[PDB]
Amino acid sequence: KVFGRCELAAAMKRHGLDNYRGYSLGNWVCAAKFESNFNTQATNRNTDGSTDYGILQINSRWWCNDGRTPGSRNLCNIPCSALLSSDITASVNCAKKIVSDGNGMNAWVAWRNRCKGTDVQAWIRGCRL
Ligand SMILES: [Cl-]
Ligand SMILES: [Rb+]
Repeated sequence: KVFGRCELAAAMKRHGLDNYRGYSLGNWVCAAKFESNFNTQATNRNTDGSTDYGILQINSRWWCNDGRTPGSRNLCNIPCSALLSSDITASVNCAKKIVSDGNGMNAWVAWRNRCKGTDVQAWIRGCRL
């Protein structure tokens, strides 16, 4: 599923991400935009052999199981394929664990590099939330 901007913001809010660990909704929308372009089916292989999955590009070394990643811990206890669903619950549940791991949203390098410190509220501007 390719979400619309406000559509995703509403779905993230509906799943308790707005202000989760102090990160406003715009932060999450901005991270999704640059990680996946709002496409739940996005997958990207890393140099280390792990793969990133879904709207927030969750990795298969630490977080989900894809059966082909050496040293996988599967800390979200899910198959990585669950992170590609049109329903974002699994991605949101796991992102909550990731953002709680100690480094906040810096866990998403694209968030650090493209969203952190910017006017992230613009990502939810206009939306009926
Ligand atoms: Cl933080
Ligand atoms: Rb596990």
